[PDB]
Amino acid sequence: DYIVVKGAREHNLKNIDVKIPRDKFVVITGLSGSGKSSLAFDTIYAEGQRRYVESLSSYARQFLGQMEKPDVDYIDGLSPAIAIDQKTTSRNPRSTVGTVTEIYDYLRLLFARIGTVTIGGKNIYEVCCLSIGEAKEFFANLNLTERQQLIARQILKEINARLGFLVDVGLDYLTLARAAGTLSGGEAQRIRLATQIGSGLMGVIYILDEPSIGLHQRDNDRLLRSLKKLRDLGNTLLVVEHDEDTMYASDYIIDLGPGAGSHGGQIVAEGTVEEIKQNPNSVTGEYLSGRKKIEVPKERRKPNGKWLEIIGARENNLKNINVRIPLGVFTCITGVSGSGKSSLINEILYKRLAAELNRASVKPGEHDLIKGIEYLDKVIDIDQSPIGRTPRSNPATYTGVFDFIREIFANTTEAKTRGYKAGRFSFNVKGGRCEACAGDGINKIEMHFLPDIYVPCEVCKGKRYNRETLEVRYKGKNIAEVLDMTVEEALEFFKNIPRIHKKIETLYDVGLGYIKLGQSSTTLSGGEAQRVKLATELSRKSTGKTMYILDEPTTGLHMADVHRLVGILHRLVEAGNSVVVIEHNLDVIKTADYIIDLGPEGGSGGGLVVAEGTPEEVAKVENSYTGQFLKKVL
Amino acid sequence: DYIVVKGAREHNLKNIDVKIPRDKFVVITGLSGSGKSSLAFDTIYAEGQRRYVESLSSYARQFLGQMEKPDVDYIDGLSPAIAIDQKTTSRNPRSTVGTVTEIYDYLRLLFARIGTVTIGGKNIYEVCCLSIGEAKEFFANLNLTERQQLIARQILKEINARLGFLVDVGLDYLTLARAAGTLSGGEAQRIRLATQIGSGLMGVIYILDEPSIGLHQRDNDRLLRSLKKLRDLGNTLLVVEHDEDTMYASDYIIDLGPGAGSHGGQIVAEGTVEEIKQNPNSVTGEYLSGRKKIEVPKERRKPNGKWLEIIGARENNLKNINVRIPLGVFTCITGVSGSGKSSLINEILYKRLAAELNRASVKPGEHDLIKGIEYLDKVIDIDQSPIGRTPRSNPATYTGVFDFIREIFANTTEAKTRGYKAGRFSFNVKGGRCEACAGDGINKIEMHFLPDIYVPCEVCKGKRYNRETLEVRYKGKNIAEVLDMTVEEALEFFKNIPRIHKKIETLYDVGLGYIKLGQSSTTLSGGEAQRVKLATELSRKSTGKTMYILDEPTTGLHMADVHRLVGILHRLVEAGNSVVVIEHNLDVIKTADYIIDLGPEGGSGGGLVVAEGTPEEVAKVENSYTGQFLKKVL
DNA sequence: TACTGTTACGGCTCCATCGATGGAGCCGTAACAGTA
DNA sequence: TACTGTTACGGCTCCATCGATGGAGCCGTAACAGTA
Ligand SMILES: Nc1ncnc2c1ncn2[C@@H]1O[C@H](COP(=O)(O)OP(=O)(O)NP(=O)(O)O)[C@@H](O)[C@H]1O
Ligand SMILES: Nc1ncnc2c1ncn2[C@@H]1O[C@H](COP(=O)(O)OP(=O)(O)NP(=O)(O)O)[C@@H](O)[C@H]1O
Ligand SMILES: Nc1ncnc2c1ncn2[C@@H]1O[C@H](COP(=O)(O)OP(=O)(O)NP(=O)(O)O)[C@@H](O)[C@H]1O
Ligand SMILES: Nc1ncnc2c1ncn2[C@@H]1O[C@H](COP(=O)(O)OP(=O)(O)NP(=O)(O)O)[C@@H](O)[C@H]1O
Ligand SMILES: [Zn+2]
Ligand SMILES: [Zn+2]
Repeated sequence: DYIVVKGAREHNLKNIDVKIPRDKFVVITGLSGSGKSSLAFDTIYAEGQRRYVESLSSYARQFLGQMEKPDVDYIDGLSPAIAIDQKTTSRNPRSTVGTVTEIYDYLRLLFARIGTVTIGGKNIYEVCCLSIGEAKEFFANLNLTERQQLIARQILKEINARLGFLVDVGLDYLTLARAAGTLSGGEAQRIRLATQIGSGLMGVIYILDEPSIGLHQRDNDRLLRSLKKLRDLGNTLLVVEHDEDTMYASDYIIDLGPGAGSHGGQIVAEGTVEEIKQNPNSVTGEYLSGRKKIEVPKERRKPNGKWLEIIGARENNLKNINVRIPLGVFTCITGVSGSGKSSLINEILYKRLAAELNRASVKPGEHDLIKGIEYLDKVIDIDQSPIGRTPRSNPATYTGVFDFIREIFANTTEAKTRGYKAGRFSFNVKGGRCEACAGDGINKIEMHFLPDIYVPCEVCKGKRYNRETLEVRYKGKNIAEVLDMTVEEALEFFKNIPRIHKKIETLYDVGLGYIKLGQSSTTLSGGEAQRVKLATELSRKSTGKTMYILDEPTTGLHMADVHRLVGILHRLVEAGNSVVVIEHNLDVIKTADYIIDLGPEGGSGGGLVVAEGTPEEVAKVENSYTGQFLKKVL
Repeated sequence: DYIVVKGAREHNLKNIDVKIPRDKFVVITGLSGSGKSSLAFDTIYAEGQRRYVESLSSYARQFLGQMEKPDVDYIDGLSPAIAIDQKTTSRNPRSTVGTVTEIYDYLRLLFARIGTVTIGGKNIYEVCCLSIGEAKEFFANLNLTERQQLIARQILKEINARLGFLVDVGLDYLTLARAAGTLSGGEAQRIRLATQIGSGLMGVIYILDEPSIGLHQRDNDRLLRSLKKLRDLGNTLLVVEHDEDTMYASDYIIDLGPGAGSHGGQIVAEGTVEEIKQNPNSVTGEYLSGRKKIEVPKERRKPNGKWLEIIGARENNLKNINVRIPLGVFTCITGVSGSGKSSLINEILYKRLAAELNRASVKPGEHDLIKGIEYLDKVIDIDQSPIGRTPRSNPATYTGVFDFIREIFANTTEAKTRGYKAGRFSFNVKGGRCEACAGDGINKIEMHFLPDIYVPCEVCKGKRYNRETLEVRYKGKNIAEVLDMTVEEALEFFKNIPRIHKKIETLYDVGLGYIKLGQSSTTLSGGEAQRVKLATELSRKSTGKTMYILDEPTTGLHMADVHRLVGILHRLVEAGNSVVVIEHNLDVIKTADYIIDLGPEGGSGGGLVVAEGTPEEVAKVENSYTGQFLKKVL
């Protein structure tokens, strides 16, 4: 009936007790860095996997891999659990849709056990090179004999369920032979969801960590309907989401908070959506109830006569459209997943602007020409791919600050007298780091089947530096203490140095005032990593006439975080710059002064400019789903 | 709280609903063939394993191996389960004790992670070639540094728990370098128990199928104390046992019945031991309450002046003892497990009697000479090893009956006119079997990861024979119907043929009147297989002066079955023969007219004749545990 | 003279046991070029 | 002349992905020898 958890202190959870109902729709909400992922995936899923693995033999444990033991005391009512990780997975080019979704293995088994080899007048190759919808239709009309049906009932059932889920989510325009490495974000997310939650089971806990990455509102609604259908089978659903639709379509909501990092990790509000709204201490309830919201501008800026014309854009699935992008205003490029907006913007506009301004060597997409490039001076872009996590990377090194800090540290009098350079003051370069731990600071000993044990180094005491490097101090603080201070302390510490102060203020402006400069990248959260990347790309100097291109910056960001980002972008636009954002979040779109809509479908059915104009104008077009969704908001 | 199971119809269960309490000691009792193993290991363990496996990936499922789906509807309250199979496992000579118990892997990990390689002034080899007790003492006195203790805490804990369990069960005389293929039955059983139930867990269901194979009463009591200690950790224990001690030391007993085979598969009585005793419908309660029991003879037969003297027996661990075996009476060779009774009897007495009577070519053990061999004519022996299970074997072929049946079938007029032989009338010989199914009758299609599906053959319709072979009938019945009749029908069908009637009556005398002549060996139960082997060895002709040697014939036999066997043996002895039985069951021992006791311990501490004489005389020796246990019974 | 032990010999079935490689991202370093 | 774009290049880290063999037992068949 319940999955009651008591005494949870993993990561930053402050010894909280949470009771999760079974066989229901439960949503974990909170700010970026609250501790939702550490609460679900790092505690409940870890405990379930460890308990199910300890009962197996040593050989099976070695061949599977046990995860770390959660720092939780009481966990009861658990069950076999299937979890989908928040982090995106990169697929090698050899992988295909059928191989990833495992439909290819079922097809091979069916053809080996039933092939006389053709099944229903079709060999393996012609059904492998087939669209999902027509493959489902062909498999639902099979007329094999009774003996074959008895032999291969389970294979047929699994294939039918998987193809039904893939059709339900809205992915019937793809082919089983399509490479997985050439798909959009939303399509790849749907494929990943279909891989695990495709063939549903009974009495199994399902854990989903933000399953709506790069999905439109229509795709999100379809996925929600599929999830409700799956839950009706008698399963438990635990979803960590920042979306309003998922919060509204749920039976129970557990809200963490009240902040992020060291200031969060507790439970603030619990109950249904209304109880969340009526609780003052809940930030999510405050945003849902409308007490705090992203302000829609009554007056929208008009273009100043300067336009960016894209003529003959036919890259990927684009059907030779002409799109005009106004300059000097905030423009949002919206559309259903797979409609062809990223393949337009990031593959033509940015790849041409960089080539013509930053002297890059990137070949753009298939297009005729772009008019109006002379009106800009530089282009700054944020890709849709996530950041790479390494233990040798921290936000200080990520946002180009470590170079300046090492330079100033090497510029001190003691460093000059000792004949040192900036290389010594880094833990990734031989000479200044503690060679016993190779600059790691902590040591991770890995066993064969038992969980790993982390033992800190005793030579450096976790400071990653030897005595010689730590003997030189700048303004009374060494480099270890410089790396150990939060972003607010660095801002208060580098006031008189504009070069470092600019980047530190950029980091602080996105809401990372609690993040230590030396916190490991692997330990960073998804939202914190996204904000770190945003600060990295937004800390660069702007000339007043520049293009800002953002590809889904809402990934892993709460309502407060996207409100902060919207304010930053609006100030940047008011400074004189022009911003183009590929967005799926309605809050960001409703504040845009111009919208370019693509559709009306995804895949081969899209690539046409359905709507173009201000949000009020777009809301009057019933053909586009974006207009239908914007009509309710306005 | 409960593991409630409803709608169970696997094998021969007749749609019964059973509620099993959690965190308790539960014993499943019943006759041989009732359905206890099919109720626990084939249903509850199968469901638990399948549910825990379905949540893993396809690769993990392929690398692990999913078992068959039980034919059960409702199962709730399950948990990760560890089960020990009833069937004994044969180990290759390369295996050792440490390798089997996995202590060798933990030792290697500890020496690789802590070795400077010597730990505590000892290398790997000197601790590998060490006794269990002294190894435990050495590991409990380790004085490694704090950092090493923090690094290797889990390895030390696991090693200490495993060695503690091995010492508790009573294996302190063994060495980690001892080959697993040269151990006794009880020692191998205890090693198998230590492999899985050694390092206990929390909240895990433990399923044990007859864990007291070849164990004395003292060893059984020690194992029971260990099991109670394990259950006190907060686990559930489900043991399928025929022992009285296990039934008495339990919290709940679920009794199946009321018979065996098609006549059983239901639930007769439930509750504690007293409630079982007070239920008339329960056979186990009737035997426990003393209403039905194995009768102890008031007068015991005395030796007739003919004795079998073994002089200088020093095989294995025997310390050069001289043992006198009376002839013409029932003799039981008893002692603690590992004391050296099998290595005496089956390695000297039988191996010399066969060589001197049946003209065998087996080299006996290390002994000086045996006097009195001229007093016997032949020797019949039953080994302690279990039978081999193959789908090409059935009880009719096992107990030498199929040869006679094929001979008489080939002797018919139609077979003579058609020019056939006895080879055609067998499903393991080309020519008479259905070549489509190769005589298997049923077809088992095996997948990669999905459970196998059994589809019967359509050419032969499961009769394993073609039309030509089935066209010839003897006494109105073909060979398929001859194989399809039970043992009672065969007894009523072969009344006028003494050769077949003798073997059929021998099969029926052990309680196998419901077993079809063509039932597969792999589908046979452990007790049914043991009784089949007993009938095979007891169906041979006796000359009136012959030696019968039995090595633990109680394996898998209920109280009623051992009562039937005791009656058979007593009638055989009264016929003029002499029977020597190596026994651990007190019911068989209390009826013996002479007992030879070995001990007083196992391994290197045993091999001495502690007691020798009638049970009343043996009960007066306090040095022997057998006497102490016999004192209470008498 | 036939029944009952042994042996060999061919064919069938069951059961125990023993992570590396390629692709991608990031950090530090160097060099080259455009612009205020 | 210094600040800010680009490129390359070496070293480090993370993540996705693709059952066979030997030993033992059993069945059918043949041959050989001892005994009632
Ligand atoms: N290399 C490629 N070759 C062929 N088709 C491709 C390729 N890359 C992407 N596509 C297809 O082009 C269509 C548009 O994808 P793309 O424009 O990259 O993403 P998008 O529409 O912005 N979706 P999303 O990022 O989720 O909002 C989809 O149907 C993709 O499957
Ligand atoms: N090893 C660690 N020790 C202490 N704090 C940590 C550690 N790893 C992560 N954190 C912090 O713990 C907080 C919660 O982490 P996590 O649970 O991953 O975030 P989250 O709330 O799910 N955010 P998001 O995924 O963006 O919605 C973040 O502020 C992390 O920086
Ligand atoms: N090949 C062998 N070499 C050395 N020791 C052996 C060998 N086989 C058995 N032993 C040991 O001899 C002792 C007696 O074993 P054995 O007499 O065969 O069994 P047992 O006493 O009848 N036990 P059980 O069958 O369980 O009642 C035990 O300590 C065995 O480990
Ligand atoms: N496939 C089958 N179909 C029908 N009956 C079967 C099948 N397999 C086994 N049986 C019979 O089902 C009965 C119960 O089997 P099983 O559960 O293995 O016995 P058990 O009661 O545990 N006996 P034992 O292990 O000796 O104590 C026996 O009479 C078997 O012969
Ligand atoms: Zn160090
Ligand atoms: Zn057939």
